[PDB]
Amino acid sequence: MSAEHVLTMLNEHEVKFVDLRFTDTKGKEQHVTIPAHQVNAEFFEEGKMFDGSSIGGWKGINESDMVLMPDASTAVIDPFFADSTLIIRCDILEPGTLQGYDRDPRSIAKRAEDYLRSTGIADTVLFGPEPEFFLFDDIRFGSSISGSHVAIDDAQDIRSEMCLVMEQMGLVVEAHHHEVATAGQNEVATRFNTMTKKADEIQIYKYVVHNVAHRFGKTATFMPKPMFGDNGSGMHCHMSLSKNGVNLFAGDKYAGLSEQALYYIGGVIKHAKAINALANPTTNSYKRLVPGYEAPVMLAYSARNRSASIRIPVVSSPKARRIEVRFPDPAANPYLCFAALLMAGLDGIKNKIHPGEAMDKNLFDLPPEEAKEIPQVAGSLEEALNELDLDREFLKAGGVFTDEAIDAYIALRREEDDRVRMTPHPVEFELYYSV
Amino acid sequence: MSAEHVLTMLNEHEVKFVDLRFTDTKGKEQHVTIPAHQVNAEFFEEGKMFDGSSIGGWKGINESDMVLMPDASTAVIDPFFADSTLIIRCDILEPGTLQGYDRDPRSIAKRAEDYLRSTGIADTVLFGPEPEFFLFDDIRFGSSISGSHVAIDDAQDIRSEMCLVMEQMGLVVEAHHHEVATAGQNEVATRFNTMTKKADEIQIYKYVVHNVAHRFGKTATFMPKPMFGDNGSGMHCHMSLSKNGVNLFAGDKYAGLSEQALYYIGGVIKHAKAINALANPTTNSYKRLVPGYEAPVMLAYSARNRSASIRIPVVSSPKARRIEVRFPDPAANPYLCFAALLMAGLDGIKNKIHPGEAMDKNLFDLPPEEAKEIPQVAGSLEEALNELDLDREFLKAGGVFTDEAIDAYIALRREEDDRVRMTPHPVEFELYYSV
Amino acid sequence: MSAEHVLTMLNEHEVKFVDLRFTDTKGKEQHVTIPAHQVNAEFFEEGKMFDGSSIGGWKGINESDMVLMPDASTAVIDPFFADSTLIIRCDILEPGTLQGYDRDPRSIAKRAEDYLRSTGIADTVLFGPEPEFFLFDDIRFGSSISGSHVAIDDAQDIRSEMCLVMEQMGLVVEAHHHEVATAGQNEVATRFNTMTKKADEIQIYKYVVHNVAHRFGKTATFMPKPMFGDNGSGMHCHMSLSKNGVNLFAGDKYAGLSEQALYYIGGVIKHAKAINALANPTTNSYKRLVPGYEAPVMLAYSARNRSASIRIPVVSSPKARRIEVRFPDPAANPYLCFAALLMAGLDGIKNKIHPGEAMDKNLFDLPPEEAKEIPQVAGSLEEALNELDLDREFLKAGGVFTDEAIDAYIALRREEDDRVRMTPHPVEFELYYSV
Repeated sequence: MSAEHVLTMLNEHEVKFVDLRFTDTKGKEQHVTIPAHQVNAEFFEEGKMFDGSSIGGWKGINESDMVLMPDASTAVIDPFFADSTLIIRCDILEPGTLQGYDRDPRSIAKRAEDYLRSTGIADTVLFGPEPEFFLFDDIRFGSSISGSHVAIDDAQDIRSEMCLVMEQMGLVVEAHHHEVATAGQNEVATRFNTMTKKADEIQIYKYVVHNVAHRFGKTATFMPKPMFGDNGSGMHCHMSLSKNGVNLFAGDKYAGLSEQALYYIGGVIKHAKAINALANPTTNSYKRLVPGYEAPVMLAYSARNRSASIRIPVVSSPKARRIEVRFPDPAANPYLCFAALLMAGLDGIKNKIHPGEAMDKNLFDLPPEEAKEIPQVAGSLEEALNELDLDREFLKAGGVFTDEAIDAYIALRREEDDRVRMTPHPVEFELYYSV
Repeated sequence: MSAEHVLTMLNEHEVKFVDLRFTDTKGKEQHVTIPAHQVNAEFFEEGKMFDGSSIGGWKGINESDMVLMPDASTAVIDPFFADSTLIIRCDILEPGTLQGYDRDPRSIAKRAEDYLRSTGIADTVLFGPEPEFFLFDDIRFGSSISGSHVAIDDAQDIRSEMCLVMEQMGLVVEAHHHEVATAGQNEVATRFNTMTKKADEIQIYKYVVHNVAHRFGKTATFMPKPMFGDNGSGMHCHMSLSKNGVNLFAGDKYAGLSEQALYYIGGVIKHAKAINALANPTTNSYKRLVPGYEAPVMLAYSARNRSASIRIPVVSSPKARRIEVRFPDPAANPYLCFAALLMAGLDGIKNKIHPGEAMDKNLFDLPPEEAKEIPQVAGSLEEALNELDLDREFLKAGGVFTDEAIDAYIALRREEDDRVRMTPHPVEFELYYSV
Repeated sequence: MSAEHVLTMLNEHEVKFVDLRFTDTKGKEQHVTIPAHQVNAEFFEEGKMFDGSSIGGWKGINESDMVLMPDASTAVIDPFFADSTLIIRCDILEPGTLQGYDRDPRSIAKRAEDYLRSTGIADTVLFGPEPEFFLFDDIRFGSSISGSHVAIDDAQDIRSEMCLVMEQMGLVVEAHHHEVATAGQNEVATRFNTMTKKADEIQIYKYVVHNVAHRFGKTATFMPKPMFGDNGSGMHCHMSLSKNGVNLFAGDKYAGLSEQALYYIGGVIKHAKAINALANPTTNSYKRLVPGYEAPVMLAYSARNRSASIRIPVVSSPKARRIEVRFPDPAANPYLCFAALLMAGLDGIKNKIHPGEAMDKNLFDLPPEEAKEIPQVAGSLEEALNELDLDREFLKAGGVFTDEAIDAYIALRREEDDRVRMTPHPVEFELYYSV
């Protein structure tokens, strides 16, 4: 899809504004809106000059502006704006070299896919995530010097019209279930795409969910554990690799899974804590990866066991043979999370890393003199960030991740880890106020 | 002081009730009240049969009762009860052997002192703690399934009458300062005693503080960090060793400190994380031992530096030469905390452990490529409990701590660590709800 | 009715979503919604992969997914959804064998009918239930640690539009009476169908009632005893058996009733407590089956007496000769309740079980030295579940009910029986608080 069709779309829909959207390293979606008449043919080869100081982690105060280069293939009409707006996802480029910024999540995802095609291991990667969210009637939260509080006050109509708006915005939806047990927990499923396209679709997904909830007077959250005791919000990721239109994950070994796939799982298992730094980036994220019950915490693979973090779904077709990793959560930055998973898998394939043996077991149900034995995902955000700091190498292969970018990411996550670490918690008053 | 004087006190003061008090492994103070006429001469050689199942960590459901044996030297009139009551601190004894219970904090403290006298290193130990508390006007806290909250609403009269009641109850008070900067933070200082006597005095201290506050319509808390940004509540512990009436900590080395004292500091530094499991037993306790600013976090000794955890106070007298360790907090169980510090020091003396060199530096003010280098106290309650689980040996010397007692303590602290770990925190809503 | 007509209906009505509905062992109605464009011709021969772990009683955590196979003959447009939806009832199938799941109520009902046709006793069974509900203006209920409460605040328009919506959804309605005496108690009658069709109609009935009430700002309940003193909600079930288009219940004996029918009644009477475990599955259900007054509690048959649980309605036609059992309540799972009644009747026919003599008496009005003598329905849910545990055999004939399925059902009902048993009741405070 080219720029000419975008200008045609501008004239056709009577678009008044164009909303250029990009993503911070935090995963938050930033935007700049320009009038539709400022979009010309030339606009698609110079982009828009932006002040790259405001965003955290990015260019500092002395190193100056960046370039917003739109991707014309990502153009879509915004359903929620009163004045007809066209959304275009943009890359952040260095104004001189006019190349992808080192600290740009979208550029990093594109680099990861390019490295995939470069290494010759496969031609494309298919990512299918399953982001789950919570719908609440109301919420009030706050934290002053003299205490803290949160209060959460808990339909088909909301989800069905979410699905309709998501299909307006180019997503292909394929199920809309409520979770049977958990109050407010909903999940819309969607069709698999390539990494960067699917990450863009995850940004559109979250946008639609948030805005459609506000229309119905609700509040949606993609926060991995918003409520005690009730099951957390996850984002299970199905990976496949394809070369010239055939799966590399289809073979003859355990559950019809290929040798290349087994090394992919090995690579994911080995670096899973460095991955956890990117896939599980919040401190809330480790209240659902808790040691013990109902946790996708055990770093092993099994088609039967559902206490293993890595599942091998059973499909009556060699053309759909994938691995599902279940530890990532919807608070992840889709670009960085997906790039991390792909690079871990490629490092596993490159180094012939063998995952071991399938745990057709009942984990959790194992006595805790063997619960200790199995590799586990990171126990806290500090542990994950430390493991990332020590295990940078697999992310730097092919220059996808810069040392500088990893450093900036770690620092930006630590400034939030520390704020959580040093605020007093209400449960600590219940337990220790009298003591 | 004998039983006969206690019966004399019963007749003299017209005591109606006798309150037998003991301490859980949590540090909470349990009591059984008997009528004054049930106290006979025979009562001081059989004690009182107690059901030892209710308390957590102690004897289970199949192993049955314990014995409350009063210590007649700990008798004191309760100032707060309308019906004249005599408080007596009791030990928990096994009904058969009539020996100190293995999971009894007071018995463990007595065993630690007995082992001290057995090893011949010194004759007695002098402990001077400095417990600090917070006075608030009001507080409301709570944690349901649908959220959590805390709200804290912030005088000379209260402290001065606290000091008067503490001197009624046999404490020798020696200062009553308000903390200049921190709202509500107060501190009453007291004279040094031996380990077990001082631990009993710390229990009386906390009792008096709590009850006198309630009289004035206030709420006192010994919780290490009840409020954000404002400095935490600590309990700095001054240790001295004496043999036949002379300090073993008085010598000719750094700041007039003896060789035996240097090995004591070495032993405290080496095992400081295993100690932290007992001296810093709450998860709140590590919000004041935070990496960085104003933390007694650096495991080194210095007479000048006040970022070192271990201080060497300067006194114009060889008869008062002590080491002050500043990481313990007032939520500690005084018996277990003091026993741990003494045993670490004795293991340091026994194994000739050299602490190294005095850090006449400015810590925190050090660049964080050397902040990393220095030994640190435990970063979280999990780390401290794991280090305790691995470093049991120094506590088991002379059979002071049983493996069974250490196991029960660790399990009982973990069941609270886990409850804190899996509840959602209000600050995590502020940071990640939208994300 | 085939799949082709369903795809035609999708195009005709401009259906946007398809709602696949199934029933737990609890009787609760679960659903998965897919977009209308995901329904293809192939979708009706593979179904939809579902995670069968969430539902209680069904496949555990290690045994993995199930298949939703739609029944194209059960397709109907949902009247309450804003986005035009097509409801299809689905069976749960094992993904391998592609056969009916053992713990699936709908599959069990189909198996019961298949066993009926297999044994050659009859060709089809006609079930006519009479589910009654309560309409309230408002209700508030709750149960915390510090008490419990319920408060119920009590038209032709509601029922008449209920009847209209039920006829939209393929039910044939045939009366809409309010109960003369009981506040809020309403009843819509419907035409007889076969077992599985009628159970599907009972699910549609309950759905329509609940949703139409919410439209009018009311609350409907199918709970057997929502209010003290006032008569409970029942679901009287009329059974008939047909072979090649003639009743087997039409004959020459008592009230024109056939020999086969008499053994059917005998079989129902013998196993009525095992049946009560399925037809009366709640603890509330035995507050309307109370020993004494106005209870369909007496296990005997009579055309005249209305204190007998089994009635023989008088009809001026041999083509309508049925037996009405009056103990079942609308909280029952229609599939399991109906399967249980049919299997008890078939075991009665197979074993020539004679019911005895008609009780043309006045029961309740009998002195309680003969009230004791007559067989009674179960007195509590525990008794019913114990009798079911002992009397499994009649349900296992022809493999309709698995031992595993019965075990799972019993366990799932017991976890609710126990929660009711151990919560303190307000009336027990009225009677025994002072005592």
